[PDB]
Amino acid sequence: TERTLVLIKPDGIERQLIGEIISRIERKGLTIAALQLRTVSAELASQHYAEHEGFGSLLEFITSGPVVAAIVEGTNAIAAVRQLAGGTDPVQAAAPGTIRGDFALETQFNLVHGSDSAESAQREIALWFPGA
Amino acid sequence: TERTLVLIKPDGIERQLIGEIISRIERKGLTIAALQLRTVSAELASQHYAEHEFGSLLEFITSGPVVAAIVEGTNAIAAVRQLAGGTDPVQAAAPGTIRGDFALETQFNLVHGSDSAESAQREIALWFPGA
Amino acid sequence: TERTLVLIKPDGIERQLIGEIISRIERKGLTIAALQLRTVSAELASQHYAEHEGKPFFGSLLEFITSGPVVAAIVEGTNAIAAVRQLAGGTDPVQAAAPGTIRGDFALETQFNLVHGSDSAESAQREIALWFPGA
Amino acid sequence: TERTLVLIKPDGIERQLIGEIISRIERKGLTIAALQLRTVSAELASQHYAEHLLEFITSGPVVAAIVEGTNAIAAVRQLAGGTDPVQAAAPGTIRGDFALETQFNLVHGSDSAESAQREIALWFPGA
Amino acid sequence: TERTLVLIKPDGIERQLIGEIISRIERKGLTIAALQLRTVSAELASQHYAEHEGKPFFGSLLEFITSGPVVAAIVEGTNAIAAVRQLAGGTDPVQAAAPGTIRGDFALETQFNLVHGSDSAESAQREIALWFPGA
Amino acid sequence: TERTLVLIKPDGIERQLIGEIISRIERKGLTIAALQLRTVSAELASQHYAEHEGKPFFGSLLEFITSGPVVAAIVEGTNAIAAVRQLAGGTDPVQAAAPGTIRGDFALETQFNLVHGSDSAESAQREIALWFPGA
Repeated sequence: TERTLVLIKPDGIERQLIGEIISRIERKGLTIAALQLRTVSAELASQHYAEHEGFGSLLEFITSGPVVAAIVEGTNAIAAVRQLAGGTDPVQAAAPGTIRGDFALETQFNLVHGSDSAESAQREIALWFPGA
Repeated sequence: TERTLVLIKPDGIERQLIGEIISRIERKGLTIAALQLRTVSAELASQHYAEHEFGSLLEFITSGPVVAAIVEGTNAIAAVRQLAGGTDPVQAAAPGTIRGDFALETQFNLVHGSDSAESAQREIALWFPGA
Repeated sequence: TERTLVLIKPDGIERQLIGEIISRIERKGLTIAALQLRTVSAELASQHYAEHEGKPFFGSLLEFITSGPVVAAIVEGTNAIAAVRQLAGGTDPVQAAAPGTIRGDFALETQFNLVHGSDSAESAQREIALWFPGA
Repeated sequence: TERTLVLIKPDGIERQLIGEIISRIERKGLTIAALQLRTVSAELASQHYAEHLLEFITSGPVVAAIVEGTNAIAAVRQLAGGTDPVQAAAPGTIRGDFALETQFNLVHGSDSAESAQREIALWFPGA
Repeated sequence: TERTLVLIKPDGIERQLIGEIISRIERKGLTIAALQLRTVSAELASQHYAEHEGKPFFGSLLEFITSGPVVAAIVEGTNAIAAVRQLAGGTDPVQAAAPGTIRGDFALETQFNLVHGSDSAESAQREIALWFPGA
Repeated sequence: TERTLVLIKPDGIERQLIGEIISRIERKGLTIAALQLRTVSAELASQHYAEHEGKPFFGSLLEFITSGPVVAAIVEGTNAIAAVRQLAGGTDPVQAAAPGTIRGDFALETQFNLVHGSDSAESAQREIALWFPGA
């Protein structure tokens, strides 16, 4: 079954939105296959954002506090999670009714991430949940 | 007053979304003029999906109970379509709609609202003759 | 499997709480086995409320339930009868109904308390036979 | 910090949507800097409506608020949705979720920094 | 019609619960007759809390209510006073307040218990005259 | 600060209530200090439920907790232990749990009652040491 990696970033945790974000995923019909609150090392951090090198503040913010990582599974999971999350700019791009559209104001603090493609999902799941 | 037919499909019932879907209709300012849980016969299925003349739609609509409703209010036809969302829950339906919030694939997209005044008249006459 | 009768009274409909009430039943883990919006005749009203004929509030009960459409449902599941009574809350929405129940969250007066669920196995059998005679 | 004026119109109050609208503003991460239920005079109404109504805003009480936060002006417009609740407003907005027609579309937020300044001075002079 | 005073305390505001609390009141079927976000003066804090004069936590109550803005409201409707008390929950959010109440759902300690509703007809009349003189 | 162990049981996961449960904890004002979806070994189950060993329903508790994944969490905050027990509701979801609690709102039978919170300071310390031995 199709799987994607979801991260609730440190701002999502600080705003007490862990449950809200997971609920939205569940009500969409997707399942949580793996789930863990964790701290992010600079090492893990630079690997996650490797496709950004040419980027430096994403390493810093993702390490500023705990995140929640999840494997999300179900039909069309990758695109479904992107749809739920919304566009990168929470006010200019993200649609009302999305996580970013309902809950966020700025790109730098946009709460969540979902893998952007089958290839990204594969890489990110291997990085965050190696052995899954 | 303007009226439309709403169908909560078998997947909507199986996923315990009857209340959620009706609430969204009510909160939009529309009223429930008629409402019934029922089984769907083969002949009714083909009349409902006459424009789509297809085998999967007919097969699925008869696989379990559905909830049929007449929904009434200003701009009710277009309002129900807005609430339900586009046909593909992921590719077309907007976030904030029934399909966009709750569904993953077209074959299992939970709900139907009449697409036009002509369709509403036909579908209401079909599902609630005498209404 | 255990079944009970649920009625959404005319005030429940007028206040656009049909969905909210059905959602609470569904989230509790119960299933909707039958469901219909309908008008209540005096004959139906008098039978449904027969156990109250000797009570001073009997009259108003009959006309209120006939004042507008209601939604009737068969609700099914483990402990369905007690579970529905728990969800609905006590008769007086402020003095008896707990916070978190339908009456506790949405209502103010006994005469406008939104919903009814059968009060026992015996009442459930009776009320289901009355409202849904082929069920 | 950026601020904007929010009005919950008489239909918003009549439909018991005060809390729902405030919550949506709060969940977005914006703060309520000022808040007041009041009646609207014709002289006030006419000031509020000059660029663009006058009959409805005076038909019942409204709730006025100052809403503050990063990108507050555009964020409130996004939350509220387009003017026509069915033709323009997105699902997920206040108008898209709760309204049917333009004349009864529940809520208003300032449309620009200039409008916000003018409207706040009008509804909350001294703020 | 029956009227009561509701205060959303500074912690209610700081935790972005203004909308949540007002929604709970509205869905109960009550109406918001007056509503104002405001700062609280020392003289006002003492008057509001007059009946707590002999309690060891008297100062603390006053010091907290002045620490930030509050929302005051006049809430109106049938059984409004008791209904608001029901919605709000008991004073200790964990030991007393029922689940499904504002305090039960959202708060952990008495000193930060989010909201207040008048506790009687006499209290509502005094508190309304205090917070909204002319209402 | 006070910490407690929370378990979302296999029925809680199967019914897609992970988010709902975590949300109720967060809105109460409590923080999630640790969180993990995991499978439960027989050795773990017998240790977790050791106090029930003499009870008729002991076997059934053990079987069910190993029947599918669970979510384990450390929950932290003022009065966290009592607060979580309040949020969860009494053991029997219909006979004991209050409306407005996780069990009262979402469950029907004791055997499928969705969630667990440590019942005391002693139990919380033991349960945390068991489920999260580095915390």
